[PDB]
Amino acid sequence: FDVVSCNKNCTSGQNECPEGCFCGLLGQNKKGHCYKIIGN
Repeated sequence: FDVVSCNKNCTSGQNECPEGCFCGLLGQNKKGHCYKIIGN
């Protein structure tokens, strides 16, 4: 497991990322940044 950013800003109630990426948003308080999981 390595984690990298996917260079996209996400918002609470929307969670916009490009497909294959997801956002580790902090309990859906306000906003976060999208990540990609790569590994085994």
